[PDB]
Amino acid sequence: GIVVYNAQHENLVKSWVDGFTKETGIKVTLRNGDDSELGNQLVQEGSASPADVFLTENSPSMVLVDNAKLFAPLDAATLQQVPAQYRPQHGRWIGIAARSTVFVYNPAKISEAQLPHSLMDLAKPEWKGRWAASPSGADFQAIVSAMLALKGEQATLDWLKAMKTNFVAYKGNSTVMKAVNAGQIDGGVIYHYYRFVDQSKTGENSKNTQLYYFKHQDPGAFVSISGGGVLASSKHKAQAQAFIKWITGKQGQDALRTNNAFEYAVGVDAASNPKLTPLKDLDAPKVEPSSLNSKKVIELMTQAGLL
Ligand SMILES: [Fe+3]
Repeated sequence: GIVVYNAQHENLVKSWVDGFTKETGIKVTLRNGDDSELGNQLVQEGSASPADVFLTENSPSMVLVDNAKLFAPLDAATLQQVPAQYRPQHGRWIGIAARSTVFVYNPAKISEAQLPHSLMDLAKPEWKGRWAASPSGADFQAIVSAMLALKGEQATLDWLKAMKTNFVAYKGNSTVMKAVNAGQIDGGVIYHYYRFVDQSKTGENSKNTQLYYFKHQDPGAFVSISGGGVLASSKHKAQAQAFIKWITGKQGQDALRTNNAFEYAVGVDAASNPKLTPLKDLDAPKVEPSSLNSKKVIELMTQAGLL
C-alpha cells in the first residue's frame, strides 16, 4: 500500500482513507504530525523517504518540500479537479481543502463596530494588549507568509515588531479562542473552523465569541490552502496519484461538506458546509501558494522577538 505523511487532521484523513480503500483496495499507512515537523523531516530524508504522499494543513510546508525538488508532477486529470486559484501553477502539488483567516472576538469585550478594518491596523498603539495569536503554529505562520508575499519584508517586519509590543501569546489556536471566549483579550487571529468545531460539540469554548472576516483583499482575508502531493521517490506512483485524485475528487471533497471539520472544499463545483460563509463572498487577496516562504517568516518573527 502507500505511506502518507499526514499533517492534515487525523479524523478528516481517516475518512478519506476509508472511502479510498473501500473503492480501490489500496491500503494506506498514516504517519501523522504537524506541518513544519513533517516538512522538515521530508527535506532531511530526501529521496530516501518512505513517504509516498505528503498532506498539510497550510501551504508553506508544501513549498518547502517543493523547493527541495521532492514532488512528482501530478496527473493533469487530477489538477483539473481543483480551480487554478487553489493550486500552484507548476502542478507539482494541489490544494485539498481551505481555511479562512478570521478575527475571533468577544462582543462583551469589543463591539463589532470597533473591530479593526485591516489586519495591518492591529499594529497601532491603540491595540496594545487587546489581541492574541499562537505564533509557534504553522497556522499563524502561514498568515504571516501571506502578509510577506503581499506587503514585503520591511512592512511585514514593522508589523511583527508592533505585534510583539501589542499582542498576547498563547500556545495553540484553540487556546487563543478559549482566551477570547473567557474575555482575557478583545480578540485573536486564528482560522475560521475552530469556532465551528467547538460549537458542534459543547460550545463551552466558543459561546462568547463571534467571527469577523476582514474581506477587501486584506492580508487578514488570507485563505490558507491545505496541500497534497506525491513524492518523486515513491515506488507506488499509480497508487499515490490515485489517492490524491480521490481526495480532490467528488467523493473526497464531499467529505469536507458533511464531516465535522468545517474546512472548505476546493474542488471544482464542490459545495462546502452550508454553515460556512462562501469563499467567494470573502474577497480573499490573490496570493500565489508558491510565494509563501516559511523560512523567511521564522527569521522575521525571530527578529521581532516573537519566536
Ligand atoms: Fe491548524
